[PDB]
Amino acid sequence: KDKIIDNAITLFSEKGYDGTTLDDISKSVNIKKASLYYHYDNKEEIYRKSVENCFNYFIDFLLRNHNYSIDGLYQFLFKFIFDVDERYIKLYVQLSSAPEALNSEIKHHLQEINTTLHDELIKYYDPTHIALDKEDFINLILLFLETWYFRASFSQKFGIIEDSKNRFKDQVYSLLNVFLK
Amino acid sequence: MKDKIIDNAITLFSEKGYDGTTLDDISKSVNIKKASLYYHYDNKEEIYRKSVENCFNYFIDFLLRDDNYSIDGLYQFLFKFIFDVDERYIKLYVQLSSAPEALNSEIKHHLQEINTTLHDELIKYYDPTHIALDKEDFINLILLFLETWYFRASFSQKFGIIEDSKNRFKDQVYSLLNVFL
Repeated sequence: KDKIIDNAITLFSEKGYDGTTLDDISKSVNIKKASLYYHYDNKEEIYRKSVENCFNYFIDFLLRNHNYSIDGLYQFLFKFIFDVDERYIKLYVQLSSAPEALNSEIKHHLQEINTTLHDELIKYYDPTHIALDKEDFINLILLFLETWYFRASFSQKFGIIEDSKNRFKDQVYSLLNVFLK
Repeated sequence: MKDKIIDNAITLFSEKGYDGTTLDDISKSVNIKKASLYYHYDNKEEIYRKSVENCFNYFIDFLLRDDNYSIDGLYQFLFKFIFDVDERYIKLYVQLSSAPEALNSEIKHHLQEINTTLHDELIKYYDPTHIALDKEDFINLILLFLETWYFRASFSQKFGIIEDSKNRFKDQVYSLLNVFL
């Protein structure tokens, strides 16, 4: 079942909600399509559980700090760009065309990650090392994060992701460095 | 009739995405029988292709065509991008990352064209006299604002209130542009 959702996230990320079939999902974990009907009523429910998994993945990733120094902020950005799994970024970006029935549930997940992010980011704010007010600091970092979702999904589809990760990291450090004390 | 088919297709694709839109959805939106549709396009992929070419032309035209390149003109360029760009187009653009593989090459070339056009136009606002930042940092800051807006507008048109997203983002951009310049 963890196997089913694991594989579904991969398929939904590549084919989309509408382009993925129950046959695909069942063929992927090697079970009969009929067997999916015990735990799920339809493809929409499997999609709903994949999105939930996606949000939990980002929240845990954001909260994972094995250092809230400036060195830790640079590391935090480095991990987001290089280590966030491409399939989760693609699934996240495709939420903008999700079935309307899920609108309110996704909206609830979006509020939640917006909150966790804001609370985590403020912990890196240190006026002694950053020449920016708290508000602009947080908004700046959110621009970096959101723009990576955009760049990563295009680069992976139309370009060379390894090249984009290195380039984007250099660009973001360069802008942030403008305010480093 | 082609213009009406494309305009309505753009609305449908932006809301439902490519795989979720059907020719019946399209013919119904434009009040024609499917038969009139095949007279103009051979299949859904060709209609999507034309909708995408229309989209790139819309953004290029927006860039090439107030001819004030002062800092004040840069704030106005950003305000217009945020307030005057059709949300359907932004969403169609962000969704190119899930386009059908047969359009990969065409879309990759369109992206190369727009990135070059954007770069050539943004450089016109770069005046070392009035701008402290190095040219690359300046161009990169503006691209972060534009790309973050595609991301935020695509989600706000679906899950939130777009007027409020436009206002809030513009305020954030003005604030950062202020401390950076």
